Amino acid sequence: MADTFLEHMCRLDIDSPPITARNTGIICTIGPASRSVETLKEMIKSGMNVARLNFSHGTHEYHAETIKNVRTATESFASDPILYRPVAVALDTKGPEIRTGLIKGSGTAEVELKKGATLKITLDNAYMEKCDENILWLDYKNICKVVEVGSKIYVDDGLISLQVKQKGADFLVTEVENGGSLGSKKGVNLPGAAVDLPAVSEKDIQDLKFGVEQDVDMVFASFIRKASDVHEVRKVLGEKGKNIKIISKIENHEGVRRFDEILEASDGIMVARGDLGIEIPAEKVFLAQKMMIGRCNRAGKPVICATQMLESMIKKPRPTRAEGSDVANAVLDGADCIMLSGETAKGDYPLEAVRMQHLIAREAEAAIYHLQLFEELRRLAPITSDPTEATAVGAVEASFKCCSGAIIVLTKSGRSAHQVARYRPRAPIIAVTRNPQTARQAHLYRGIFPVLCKDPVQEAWAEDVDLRVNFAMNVGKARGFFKKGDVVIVLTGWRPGSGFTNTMRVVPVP
Amino acid sequence: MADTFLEHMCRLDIDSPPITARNTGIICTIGPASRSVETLKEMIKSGMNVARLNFSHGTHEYHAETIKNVRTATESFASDPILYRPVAVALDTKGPEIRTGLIKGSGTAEVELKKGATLKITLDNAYMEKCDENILWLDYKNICKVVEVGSKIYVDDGLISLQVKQKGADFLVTEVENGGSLGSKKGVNLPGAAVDLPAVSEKDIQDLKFGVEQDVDMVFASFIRKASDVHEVRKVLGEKGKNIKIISKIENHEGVRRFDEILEASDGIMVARGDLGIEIPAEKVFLAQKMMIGRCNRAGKPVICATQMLESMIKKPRPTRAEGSDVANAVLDGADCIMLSGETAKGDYPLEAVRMQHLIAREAEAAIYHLQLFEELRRLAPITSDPTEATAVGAVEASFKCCSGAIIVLTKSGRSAHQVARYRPRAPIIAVTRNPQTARQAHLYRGIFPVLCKDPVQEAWAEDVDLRVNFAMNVGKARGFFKKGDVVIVLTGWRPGSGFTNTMRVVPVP
Amino acid sequence: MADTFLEHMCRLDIDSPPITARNTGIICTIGPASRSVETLKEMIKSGMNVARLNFSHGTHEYHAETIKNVRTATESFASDPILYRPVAVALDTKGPEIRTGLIKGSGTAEVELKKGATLKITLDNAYMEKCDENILWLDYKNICKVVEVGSKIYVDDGLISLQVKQKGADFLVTEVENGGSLGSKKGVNLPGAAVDLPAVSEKDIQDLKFGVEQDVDMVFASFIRKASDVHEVRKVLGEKGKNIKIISKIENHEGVRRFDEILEASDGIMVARGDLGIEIPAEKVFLAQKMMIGRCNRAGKPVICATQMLESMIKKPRPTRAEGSDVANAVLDGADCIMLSGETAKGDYPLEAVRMQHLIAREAEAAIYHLQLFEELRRLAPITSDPTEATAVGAVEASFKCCSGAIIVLTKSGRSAHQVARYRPRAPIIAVTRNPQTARQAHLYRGIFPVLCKDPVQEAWAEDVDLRVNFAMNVGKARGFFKKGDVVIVLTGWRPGSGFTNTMRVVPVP
Amino acid sequence: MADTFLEHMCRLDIDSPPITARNTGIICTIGPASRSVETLKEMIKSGMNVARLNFSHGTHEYHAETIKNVRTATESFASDPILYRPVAVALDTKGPEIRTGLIKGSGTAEVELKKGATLKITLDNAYMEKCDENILWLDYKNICKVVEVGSKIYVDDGLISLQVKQKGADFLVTEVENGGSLGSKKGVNLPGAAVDLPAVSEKDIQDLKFGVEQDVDMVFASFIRKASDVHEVRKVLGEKGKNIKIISKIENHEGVRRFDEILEASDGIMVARGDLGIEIPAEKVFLAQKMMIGRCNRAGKPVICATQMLESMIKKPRPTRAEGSDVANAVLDGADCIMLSGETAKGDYPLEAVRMQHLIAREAEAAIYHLQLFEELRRLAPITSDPTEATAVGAVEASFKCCSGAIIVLTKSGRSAHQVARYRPRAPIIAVTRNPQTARQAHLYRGIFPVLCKDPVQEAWAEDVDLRVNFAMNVGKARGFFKKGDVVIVLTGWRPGSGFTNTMRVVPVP
Repeated sequence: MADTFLEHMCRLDIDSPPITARNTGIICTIGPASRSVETLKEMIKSGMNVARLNFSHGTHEYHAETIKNVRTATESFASDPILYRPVAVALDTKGPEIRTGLIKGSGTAEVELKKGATLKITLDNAYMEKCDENILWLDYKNICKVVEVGSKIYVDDGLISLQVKQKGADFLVTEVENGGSLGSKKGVNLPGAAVDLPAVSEKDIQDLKFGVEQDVDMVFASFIRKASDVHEVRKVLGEKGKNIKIISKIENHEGVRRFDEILEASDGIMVARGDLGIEIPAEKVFLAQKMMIGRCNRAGKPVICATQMLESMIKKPRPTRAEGSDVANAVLDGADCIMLSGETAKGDYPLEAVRMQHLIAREAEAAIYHLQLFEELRRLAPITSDPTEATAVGAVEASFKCCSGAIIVLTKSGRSAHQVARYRPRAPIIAVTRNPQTARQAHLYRGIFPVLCKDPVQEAWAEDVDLRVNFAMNVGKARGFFKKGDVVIVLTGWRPGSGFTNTMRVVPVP
Repeated sequence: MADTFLEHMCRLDIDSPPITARNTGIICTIGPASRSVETLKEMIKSGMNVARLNFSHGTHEYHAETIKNVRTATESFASDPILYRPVAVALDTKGPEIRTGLIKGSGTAEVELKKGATLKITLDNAYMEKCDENILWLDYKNICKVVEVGSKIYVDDGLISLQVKQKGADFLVTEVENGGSLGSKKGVNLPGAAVDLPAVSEKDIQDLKFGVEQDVDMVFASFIRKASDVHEVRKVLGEKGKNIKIISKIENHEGVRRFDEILEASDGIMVARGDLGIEIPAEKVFLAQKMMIGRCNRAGKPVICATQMLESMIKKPRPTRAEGSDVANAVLDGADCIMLSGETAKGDYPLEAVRMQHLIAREAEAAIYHLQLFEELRRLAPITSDPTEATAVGAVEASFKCCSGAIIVLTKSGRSAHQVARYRPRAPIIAVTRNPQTARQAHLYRGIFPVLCKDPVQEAWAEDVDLRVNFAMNVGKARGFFKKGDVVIVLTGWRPGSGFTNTMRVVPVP
Repeated sequence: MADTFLEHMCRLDIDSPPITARNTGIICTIGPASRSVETLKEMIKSGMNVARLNFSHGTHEYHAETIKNVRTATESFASDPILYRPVAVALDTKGPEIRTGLIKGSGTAEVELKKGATLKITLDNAYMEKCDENILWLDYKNICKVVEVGSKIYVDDGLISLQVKQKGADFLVTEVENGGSLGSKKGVNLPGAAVDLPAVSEKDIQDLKFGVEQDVDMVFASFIRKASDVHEVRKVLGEKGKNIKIISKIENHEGVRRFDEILEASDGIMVARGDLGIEIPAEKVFLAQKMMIGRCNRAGKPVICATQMLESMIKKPRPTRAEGSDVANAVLDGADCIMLSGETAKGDYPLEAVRMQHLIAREAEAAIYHLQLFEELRRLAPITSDPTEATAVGAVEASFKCCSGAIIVLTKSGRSAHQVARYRPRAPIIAVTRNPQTARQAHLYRGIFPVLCKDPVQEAWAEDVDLRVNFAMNVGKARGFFKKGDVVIVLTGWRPGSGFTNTMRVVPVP
Repeated sequence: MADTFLEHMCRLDIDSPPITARNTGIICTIGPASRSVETLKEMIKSGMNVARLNFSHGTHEYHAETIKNVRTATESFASDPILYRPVAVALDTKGPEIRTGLIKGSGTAEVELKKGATLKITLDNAYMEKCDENILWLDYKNICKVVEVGSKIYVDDGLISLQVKQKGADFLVTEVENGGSLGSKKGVNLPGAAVDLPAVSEKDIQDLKFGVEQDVDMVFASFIRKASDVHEVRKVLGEKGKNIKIISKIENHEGVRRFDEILEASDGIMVARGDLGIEIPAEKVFLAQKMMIGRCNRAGKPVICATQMLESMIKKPRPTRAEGSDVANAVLDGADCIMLSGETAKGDYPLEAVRMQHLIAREAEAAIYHLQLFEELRRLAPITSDPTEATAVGAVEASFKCCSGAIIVLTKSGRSAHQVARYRPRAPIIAVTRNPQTARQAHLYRGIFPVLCKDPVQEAWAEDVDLRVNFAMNVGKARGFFKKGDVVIVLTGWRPGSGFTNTMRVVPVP
């Protein structure tokens, strides 16, 4: 209601309650702490929309049992078809890696190195058994060609740094920049450097194949560097996983610099904030995050942002005081879902963490100046002749003017709800579908609430359409989005099929 | 396409053609020069939308023959039901008046008066036969109570002015401010003064009754001063002329000062620019005109503006050079129709004058910054729960985005087309009706093109609706507003009746 | 004070008085009706700022006596140095022309031609004595090369039109499009055609030389077609008339099409609306003015607009009712001065016409939405490092905030006042100069009020500056722009010379 | 340079360097870790502007030795008068408190209480020696009157919560809501409750007196609840500390609800984020912070925000990874200085923490859309007649247009620099003063860089002014804000004294 952003901030009140609807999606990692059909059932009630499986750890037998358990808890509530809530399954690839050899043969032995000490790095397979505080063997056979003189090298999550001093054929002579402890099989990161590793490793061709067979909703693709890498993943999923959404993880200088070509090839972005903060300096990661959420909002594409719980540095008191400034930040920046990794996989209090994500996410929607955003998105939209685009703009403007409580949209592929949601209307968008995969992927887009319809297809089509609209109005009242004698916008097509949405009706709630 | 008003003006090109559609209505007065079924037929082709009858002159027998002739020429073209054009009939009341008595008994005698000479004005009926250059008799019996000391009096269209010097009971002693010639039965105007004459004269109760019997489309009400005067006219039309549109003429200081209460009571305003320029000083009439067109645009109510042809003051060349700056001004100010009085009633070249109004009106729509106007009207619109208002805002926004070539609206009373037109969309608004009175009144609102449908009501209602939409698409292509494989917005209701408009479809032209 | 343009129009009141200051300049033509030192003295009091001399008529002896008389009336008021008002002298060239030969030898004989009749046009000098209703001789020797087949020709101010039928070497065979009367020595106009006549005629090289010798303030240059024509005039004025302002008259399709290159070469534009309306169709002249005033406002260059008095076409009443819609239009479009030709040269009531221009000009400044204009001009201004530009922007913004009643500027060439005036501040701009030519040219720019200072240059410079500021504050209070204990902005430089303005002080009026 | 906020975010680049100037102030707490003249000297170089002394701990003898040491390190650099940097001293009151009695007589004994157990709270002084797990003695004698039935009570930083069950005269019977350990002399907090404690305690009347004697720059006032409390502090400082800035700490529901009356009475606000998060729920503190920074920007008053360093909750790696999202947030919200408490008082690496605050603060100024802020502040500014206000608006607008590198302002009280800084110009504001207290307080306002001038007052005043301007231009070039042949705005008055600023000059850098 404010004319300015400064007025808007000045009128924030702490003695007023929020709405029931929570626009932002919640993604939880599943490990040993929460693999069980009783823990799962309880997180679904707390507000979990997506379950992420991390294919770094475990085998294919172990994961298949987590998927089975995720589906069992989901289907428990498929008895009251009004209060059923769909839940997606995603798959994080391990992704292409560079690793050191075994230290002193054993693998449990640790050799400590001091600042200044020059060491040689060798690519020859003789030294892969015995690495000492003078010779390190790396798995990467092309490191010499990608590295330059003056380039830095990080060993094990940026604990040890090496300055490149002398560049030679099949060997590198390096000064030591930081002191730490070298263990066996530790990961290597090469800042600045435009790495030449393949798009998919030999291991991930097997995991991408396992996911298509296990019928997953989306794939998180690690270490994306160019638009050709995204194209590679799409070939491996084949024509049998052609519906599976590819989300590109951005996690080095190069993928940041070449962002615009990746965005175009992908189905959505993830800003892997831990990973990005090893390669990029800490105070620059802050800016790179806002730039990527900004560009994803302007293109109408979903952007996941991977967060953490923080605590105070000086700790005298006993309580943990789980500080969720990190989470609230992203909601405000205009992220579509937020992710919690460790806190839900191996941590001690999983339910408590989902309940925190929820309560923060809900409250922080108050502080956005939604009006400025909404106008702004409508200006950078092109004139077209596509009937569907024009229906959507009509629906969104009607909805301001009558202060409607919901926009109902019938959809098969999800595409018609996606066009409405790119404007960020105030009103919740209910999508009514029969396709069960479409109801799952809908959690990626901010402000869409999917409802799946189970009923048998009626004889007359006009009569089928009127059944799915009514279903949607019951589910709306049950979940408390509007009551009787309110106004809703309803959006549909003229014939059966995908791509024919063209009608907008303004109706009273029965 | 310009961001500013200054850019907009700088990009005007004189080597580019205009569109075929002319948004502004054209009202012509009918007198002896153009009472004939051959002259009438020819003005209808030139672009005449309304025929005005002036009830100052003629009798009731004479006017009834003009109406008959207007209808005959109209119905001549009702053979090709696609190219038929409806034509309204309006009625200008004579309106309440003050007149002087006979000069020197004869009525043809003229007595000239010089500056300074004090004369008496008497209300007593003895002097009504013989008025001299010392005693004038006026018809108004309450002039003494409404006039003050220092008030001016205008005799015969502001030729002679009288300053009030001495105020007495039943007599006025007046200095002479301007010299001229006094004739017999000349009209009196009293600037500043809040006159007490009745709302309708004894003559106009008879004319308002004649018009209801003759089935006229709208009534022009003279000398409106307050919102009670408008209410009086509405009682005389009764409940048998309850559809007849009342347009209030504004023609004195008081009606200007009390504008906002009249606007609310009326169906539209007319800015009688000749009349207003006798009572108000010449350089103030300019401002009073813009203020009233402004307020009528903001309220969503039509405003007629009565204009003239001008010529150059110093005339050496033989051509008349009909200067239409007066006409172009009003189109730009945001008038809905323009009127031409004398040029069409008694003048020598009637067709030429209608062809001029048309050509000016068309061209001057180029110079309006339509974008600034359109945004501006949408901001000063209130949030409601009325389904119809929300349908209309939806239709208008859809129409920008797809660059549609027309908005088709089905209507009975005209009300649904009126709501769309209050936004001033770029696209022409086609109204499809069966009601023949509704198609006539549609000429008052800027940018609506009425089409009347003659076909018999089909059995199934859904099938009736689809017939009137198609009719509208043929008439659209014939008149050349869009071709095949263009996009149109269509706007309709869910059941038969008035007040149920709620649906908006975006369709390809068949 | 309004947020919108529609609110602004709705709040116009007819019961409120205007300010004393009149921003727009008034240019009067001087002929026989007003050549006299008594008529002149009286127009100077009425509000005449510039006296135009038309070098079509009269000789060099006759004009030199008008100039002498203009200066005598001016200097009459140079006794009270506070109430003195400076007055410019301008010079309208006759400009390059094409004329027909003598009809039937006599020159007073007239031959009438009917529609259809083919006539030959010959360039050979044998027929220049005897022109008949079959053979016309034209002065232009290159007409054959500039004209095309299908091109039209206008003879004597567009009375007769000729369609080109057959094109031959040294002869033209032409159909007759309009019928009229051919006289002797009538002017020829060639629409569309990119004419090849020289920039200055042999006569105007003599008049431009006479004006430099007579010390005129500005030259009006007729029939400008390209940026090379303007350069030609500048060479003829030499280096002795290098201060004289060149105003380019625009009066054909070509000068309109090539506008942007002329504007850059000129000191200001004149939109000769009579002349432009012979060559261009009547309803297009409307747009072409408007485009040119718009571009002149954006470039910060003055634009004169030449107007007329109009009267009603159907005239039954005795009063002339001098209709000044033409004049009010231009003030609103954003013209800097307005001109009146015939009404002041040969007409019967010269004083009455100057008093009309004044009263209209003053009143019509009420209806401009000055806020939208002002913001708009500030956005399309480039970042520079010029101290003077930054001083000016500072002065104008300070002046809003304190609601100052005047901006005082010391100037030698006029350039520092010109930079302030390009923003169109609300407050009057007083320019204080010693240069008498600078005080004269200041009437071209909208909103500058020049004051000339006659006092002897004081010894200490700082003390000189403080004398000219005070002079300016007396003249301001006398003319009633502000009273004692008001606030003014004062603008000056750090050293003597041109080009050093850099200081802005906010002072209380003493 | 962007038209929108969404464009602005999309154009953020991570391969571009920041400016040298850091707009936001840095406040450090001084304890045992950094009381030494060698540690102090080193933090001054790192970017410390204010040294805070916490009057909870220590005696008056101990603090007087910290002040002495702060001044010694400051004055070390007063040898090169160009590179000297002034440093303020502030004083945080302990503030009014409620405390429990001794547990079981000893004071080191702890009694643990379980959920459910009803305990009595007694105000009678018999039980103040022996408190058990049934009877607690509180210092507050009016708790019964301020508390209601259903009100909660927090004991020792919200470890234990008590629900009020039964309300009686001089006793409270309370359910236990949370279990913990009760110690001796633990602080009590009463949410919702409009507490009646005095404005200043008996201890703080002594500390406020010590600070006036020790010549401190500003006083931080704890537990402000109403505009009368601020008035009380102002009386105790007397008329000998009338220049000392009062900053009101906001730290309960009441002070938040009554914010607008406090702001008006104060010299600036501090948002004590730790303290506020005990009384208010965690997810509401987030909003209350943005509301208060918003209101302080709109009123032109400085707002300090007290922050912390955070670390990741799940910690497997060895590095601390000092997460400064908390700090970056506040800079973006539009805080004027940021504070670090523990990290600098008792922590192990003080220098490292100041270097972190600096590096974050600098970088996060990149992401603000400074243009939208700047326009926004100029719209909500009132028209006045104050010369100084108009000079300031002039200076700020000039400065955009010429892209100046600095605004130099001469000031005695600081007031003229404060008016410029309330607009938030892009260019740094250098304030040149002789008053040493004025140079210290200047660190509170965002974007002002004070320079103190030590030279002797010259004879001619005009010549004094020209010396202080030049000093300011040397100091500007040394610190690298502009080089030779750049442009600066300079702002000064017409006579000596406070309150006469009226002149603005645009000068080239010598």
